[PDB]
Amino acid sequence: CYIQNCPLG
Ligand SMILES: [Cu+2]
Ligand SMILES: [N]
Repeated sequence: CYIQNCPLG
């Protein structure tokens, strides 16, 4: 999300 590049930010 900040380093786990999550989808649909
Ligand atoms: Cu991340
Ligand atoms: N997001």
